[PDB]
Amino acid sequence: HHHHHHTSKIEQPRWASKDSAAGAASTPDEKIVLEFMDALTSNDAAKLIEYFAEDTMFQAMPLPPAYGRDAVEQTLAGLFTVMSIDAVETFHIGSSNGLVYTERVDVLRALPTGKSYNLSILGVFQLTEGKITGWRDYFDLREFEEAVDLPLRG
Amino acid sequence: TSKIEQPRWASKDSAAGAASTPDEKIVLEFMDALTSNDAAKLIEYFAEDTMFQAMPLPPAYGRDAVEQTLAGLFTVMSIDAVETFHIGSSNGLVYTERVDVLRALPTGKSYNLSILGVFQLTEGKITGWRDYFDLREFEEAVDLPLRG
Ligand SMILES: OC[C@@]1(c2ccccc2)CCN(Cc2ccccc2)C1
Ligand SMILES: OC[C@@]1(c2ccccc2)CCN(Cc2ccccc2)C1
Ligand code: NA
Ligand code: NA
Ligand code: NA
Repeated sequence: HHHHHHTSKIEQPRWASKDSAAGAASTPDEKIVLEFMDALTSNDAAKLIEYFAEDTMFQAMPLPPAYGRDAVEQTLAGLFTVMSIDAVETFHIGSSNGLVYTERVDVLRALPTGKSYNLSILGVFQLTEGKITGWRDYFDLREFEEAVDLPLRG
Repeated sequence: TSKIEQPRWASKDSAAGAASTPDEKIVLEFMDALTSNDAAKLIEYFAEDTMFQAMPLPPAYGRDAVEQTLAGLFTVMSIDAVETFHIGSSNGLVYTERVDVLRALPTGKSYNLSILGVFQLTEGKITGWRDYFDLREFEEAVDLPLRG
């Protein structure tokens, strides 16, 4: 898809489905999640938190989880203090039992160093009545930190 | 090993960890087979046109490379247990949110590693398997580097 950020470029993985529909939404829950992926490039925790239920949680799995909407917003705002989401490409999206799975590459740029990295992520979303009750992203933190020279554990 | 606790964030939908399709059933059977630590048993599940990647490490393409890459992991690690909290699927992809209890043979240490994986199935055979997780957290937990 077009990322409207000319300094970024995402290559198609050899293993990624070529089908137009592979990363296209087939259900209402998948559509809301792709809408949320599109919103991530705002880098605005106060806009993004509107997608979440009060009883919710967030975890970038190499780092500790945040429970409840206030903590999720605070945690997302903290990440946006040091990183910009420049682009998101979702190669595969699927869903079952109220969970949505996204296999993606996020182009992330470390604001303190100016360096960016194309990060392989597999994430899961739990939705209750169209609102996010859980979001967990799985990926390797070290390879990101080393590419952008930004340790994130503390 | 001791019982693997359900995470606080796990779904309480009683079907979340159950297979709903024949492909999901195959993937759960494959998860059961992992504790064999036996690449020759595991490769029976794979198509000739296939791939495997533990995402922090380089991929293996084709059934022969996949078997040899899994056998190589088994030279240093035992899979002592696998607990699949969530399984779902769409469009021939099966997703598994899991904890794998992995033990490093050189150190004897074990860690309950959080993993999200995707499997591609064609005609009941695995044509792709990619696991996403934090490699450093595992390496530091069991005192076993896997990426120099
Ligand atoms: O794009 C959404 C994520 C994100 C990135 C940047 C700012 C907010 C949110 C959530 C988890 N994802 C992985 C990640 C977390 C922490 C550090 C590095 C990677 C990326
Ligand atoms: O349990 C199946 C996996 C596995 C583990 C151990 C031996 C063979 C296979 C497949 C890759 N998975 C990710 C992984 C790779 C290397 C180190 C830690 C995690 C785990
Ligand atoms: Na689709
Ligand atoms: Na299920
Ligand atoms: Na589905």
